[PDB]
Amino acid sequence: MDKFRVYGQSRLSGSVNISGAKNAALPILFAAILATEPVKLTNVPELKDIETTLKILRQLGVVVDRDATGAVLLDASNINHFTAPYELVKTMRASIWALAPLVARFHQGQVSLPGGCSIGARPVDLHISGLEKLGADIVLEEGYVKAQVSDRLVGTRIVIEKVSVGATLSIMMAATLAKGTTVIENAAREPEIVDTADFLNKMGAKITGAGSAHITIEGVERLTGCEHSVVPDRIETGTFLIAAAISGGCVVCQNTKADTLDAVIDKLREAGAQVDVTENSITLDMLGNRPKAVNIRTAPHPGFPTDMQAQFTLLNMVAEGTSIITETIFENRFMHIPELIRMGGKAEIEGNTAVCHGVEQLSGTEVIATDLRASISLVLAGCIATGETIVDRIYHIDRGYEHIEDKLRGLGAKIERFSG
Ligand SMILES: CC(=O)N[C@H]1[C@@H](OP(=O)(O)OP(=O)(O)OC[C@H]2O[C@@H](n3ccc(=O)[nH]c3=O)[C@H](O)[C@@H]2O)O[C@H](CO)[C@@H](O)[C@@H]1O[C@H](C)C(=O)O
Repeated sequence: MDKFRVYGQSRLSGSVNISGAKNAALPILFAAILATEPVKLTNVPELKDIETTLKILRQLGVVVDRDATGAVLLDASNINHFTAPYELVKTMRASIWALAPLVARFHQGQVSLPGGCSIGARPVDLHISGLEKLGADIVLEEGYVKAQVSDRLVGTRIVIEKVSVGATLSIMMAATLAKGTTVIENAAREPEIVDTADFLNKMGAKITGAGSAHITIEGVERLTGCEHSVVPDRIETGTFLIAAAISGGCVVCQNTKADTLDAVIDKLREAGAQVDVTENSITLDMLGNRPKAVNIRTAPHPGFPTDMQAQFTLLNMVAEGTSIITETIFENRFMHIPELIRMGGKAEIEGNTAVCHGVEQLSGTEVIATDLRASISLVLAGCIATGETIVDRIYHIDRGYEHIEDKLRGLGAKIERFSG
């Protein structure tokens, strides 16, 4: 069981390279099940989720590997198995995305129904419902969601009653091969959705409206292939900007996308940070100042993203003043707070809200990670706390961040990966 040993009390400053969005790469990799010709993906981060996805793809008959340039070369021309097995799906519920394309292209597909997840209730009822609207027959047999359709799917109007990134993507993927036109009202607008749609369009799809709540897809018989560079990861960018914001440092993020972080950038500024945005970089200079507490309310894009909530909870815990953090996406995504309280943080939780009271300095001790995106807050806390900090179960961190120790050490942190 790997752990991080972190020695704090150091301002984080310098340059860090942002990688492609983990959550654009994942849906793009599953959407790739639709490609009848070779696919080349660049800027795909090196992290566990990608590896898990590749394992799922390979057992469907997809040949895919990252070559020495770092590019991911994929050939889905001969899929001969149509089941994403329980043993793989249980490790990453996003694999639910394998069902839509399998069903749309091969008219059948089977995926283990995701079970429980720590951060909250996460059913996939909207995905199923949406696929059923396109004409799929779906049953749940022995823990497996089984889909089938006698003929090509049929495009129709679909209003997803809840804003859902995942359901918006399952439906959009399936619609690219449906007959006629599909319309997805109340679609999630996340930048990763825009990227998947762009990726699909490069293969012959016909999607317009991605990024808005109204997506239109004109179905085609089949998709070909393409080369595609994944959109920068806004969450990784946010995380490093916060690294500077919580340590009074100055950080430059390279290869960023200007407009995917407005909510986050506005809050950093509200917190007292000076942030400079160019077309391909974002620089945050905290000018050696302590942050000013800010309220936070998570919500679907373009609002403040839940994947940046813990990072900002940390900022508030060392800020000056009181703050209210409300999480509306996942009702139980506050696991970091008590771990951060072990370090000296002050916060009270009540339902989906946390009231934090900022302190001057945290102090190191041992804490446990449990959220692949949120737990990064614990590592950052180690960087600015007094003495030593030990973050256990960092394997969670490895699913959502690539070379995190290298990038952090690159900003001046003293972090070593060890075991036992
Ligand atoms: C792989 C990936 O892209 N995962 C991301 C995506 O999860 P997702 O599940 O698809 O997004 P949702 O559908 O927008 O849903 C958010 C809310 O919607 C409810 N809902 C969703 C689908 C459904 O059928 N029924 C239904 O009720 C749901 O229960 C929740 O309350 O969006 C989240 C919010 O931005 C991210 O935190 C999450 O990152 C994670 C950490 C990670 O990288 O591992």
